[PDB]
Amino acid sequence: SPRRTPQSIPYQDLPHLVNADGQYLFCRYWKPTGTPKALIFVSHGAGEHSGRYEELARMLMGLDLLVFAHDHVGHGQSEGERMVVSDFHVFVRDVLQHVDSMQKDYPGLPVFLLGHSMGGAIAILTAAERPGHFAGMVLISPLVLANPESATTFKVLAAKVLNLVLPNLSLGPIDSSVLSRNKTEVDIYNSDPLICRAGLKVCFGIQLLNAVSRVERALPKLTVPFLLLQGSADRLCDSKGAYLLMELAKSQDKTLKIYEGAYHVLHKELPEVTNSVFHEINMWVSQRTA
Repeated sequence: SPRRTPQSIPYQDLPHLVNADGQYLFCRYWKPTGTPKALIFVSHGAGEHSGRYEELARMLMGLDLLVFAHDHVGHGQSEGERMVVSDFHVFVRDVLQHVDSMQKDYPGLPVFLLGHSMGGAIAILTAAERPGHFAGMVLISPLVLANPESATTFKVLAAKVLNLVLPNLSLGPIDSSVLSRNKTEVDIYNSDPLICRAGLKVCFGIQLLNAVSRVERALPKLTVPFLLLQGSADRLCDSKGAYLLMELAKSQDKTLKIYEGAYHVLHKELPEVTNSVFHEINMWVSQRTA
């Protein structure tokens, strides 16, 4: 039988790639009409998928960048049991595979990363593993600090004990109202059949804790240029992580923009925040491309 997405579409009808574990990843491209000035890989977050980046990708394609993405293993249209991963490094390894294939097709072009949330921790670990390789990185509320509520030192020991006894135990889903003050965007998030809203497995919560620990160790070697966008009222990726990244990263070109009162999903927030987000990414990437 032909391999199919978890929603039953054959992979032969869709852009895709097969990762080092033999799993199909669904791919997405936004190619400008002329010769692109650069490439940019878009890295989505936990439980979501690459289709959520449609409008940001069209803005980047308008600047003559060739934008590319895939659904991470266990997400959207890609294979894998939902929101589980054998080790968080699989995500970084699969971004590097896709980046290496796209650079072979477009030799000499500069390559940028854009990541949101978990996809921001993936973009940081990707750039840390290949110092001097990426021209820049745009981070929207990246996962950098264990959550002050869900991951105190006691709760982290508790998660490690649960992981030994019930790795497959499912924990409760997040309150969707903490994602954005924009009600329409909360409603779109609640009705997208490609989003996993089932709730965190303990073994995946451990992989997210490995991401935070790895990002912390990688910051003193991070030299890539970056733009960091963060909401002051983010209950998922606490704004303290954003200040810590600005302080410990060794990058010579680093910028932080704080959105006062904004929640987690900045690029899907109140129109006043979203418009400044798209404009700030547009100016930052346009100054660093030619």
